Amino acid sequence: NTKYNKEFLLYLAGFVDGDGSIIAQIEPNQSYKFKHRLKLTFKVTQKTQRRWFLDKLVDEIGVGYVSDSGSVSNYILSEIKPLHNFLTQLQPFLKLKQKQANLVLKIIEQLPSAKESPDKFLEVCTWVDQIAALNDSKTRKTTSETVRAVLD
Amino acid sequence: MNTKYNKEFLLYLAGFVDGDGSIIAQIKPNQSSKFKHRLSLTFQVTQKTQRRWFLDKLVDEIGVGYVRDSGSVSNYILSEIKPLHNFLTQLQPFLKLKQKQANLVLKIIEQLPSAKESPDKFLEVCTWVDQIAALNDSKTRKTTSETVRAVLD
DNA sequence: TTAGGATCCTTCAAAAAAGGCAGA
DNA sequence: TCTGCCTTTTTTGAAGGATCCTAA
Ligand SMILES: [Ca+2]
Ligand SMILES: [Ca+2]
Ligand SMILES: [Ca+2]
Ligand SMILES: [Ca+2]
Repeated sequence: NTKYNKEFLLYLAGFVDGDGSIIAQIEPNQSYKFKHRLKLTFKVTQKTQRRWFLDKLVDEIGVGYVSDSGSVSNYILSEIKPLHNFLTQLQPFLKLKQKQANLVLKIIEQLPSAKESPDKFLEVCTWVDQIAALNDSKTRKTTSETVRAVLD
Repeated sequence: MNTKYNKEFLLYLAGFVDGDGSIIAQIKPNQSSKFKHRLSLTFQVTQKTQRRWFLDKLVDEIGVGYVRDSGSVSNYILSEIKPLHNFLTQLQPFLKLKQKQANLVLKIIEQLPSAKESPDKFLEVCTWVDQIAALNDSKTRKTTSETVRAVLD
């Protein structure tokens, strides 16, 4: 649990509200208890020419990594505990993505509980729906309703 | 007077501008201006129109400028020279990606009065416009300092 | 089984220009 | 002439997913 400087968080919140994404996904997979897994991602995208900015972000946040897809690169943070700490500190300063951040926090806090109960897993999937609705979602496939086929 | 902007607003806004903003300098052909071209300087923030309220708030906070809709997106735009200069002066220290463009815009604005008085000074200021376009992800630019250099006629 | 990572696609939502008009 | 508003176009640079892999 790093603590960040306020001036860094203020600037970063603005940058994330611009070029960032707070992403929650339900991924079908037969080896998981409820035939699906939850994936939570904080991402910041930038033309690879400016990957240096993302590399600096790695250093400054102190966790995560940068992946180059050719034309653009992405800073990525997915590991649950660091993501929780980071978003806890970022969230107060967000204006466009605040609600997404807080839903990701609520999801993370319920994960242990969602592992034990299909009712509970479903409910957490509905919060994933809400995050997608808050985002500019356009290619989504798997939703809580797909899962609700734990009806069975 | 020049509006004084608050620190936490400038810090957040600097991040947001490095994200979705644009600092733009243009040379616009126009036969009714002294050297057949007008310099135009713009600070712009783009956002999908469902989030226009965020751009509308910028008009309130910055206290000048306007919002325009186009297709599915809207833009906050500030091009009025004196307020733009005051705003970018205060924003520039917190910029990380667009700091150089901000500082070039400030330099150009400072030189406008004497740009309007010699071909060679006008040309030089135009090369500063070239430098901003280079720093930006320029892709549709037409009129450059070389276009101007047709003051040669 | 579970979590994190790898690799890629889909579709814009931005960016960064290009222009034009009409009053003072 | 000037300047400050207006209005469109072009081409991405982002966003926001999708899905396979494998060590733990
Ligand atoms: Ca954005
Ligand atoms: Ca939406
Ligand atoms: Ca950007
Ligand atoms: Ca460039």
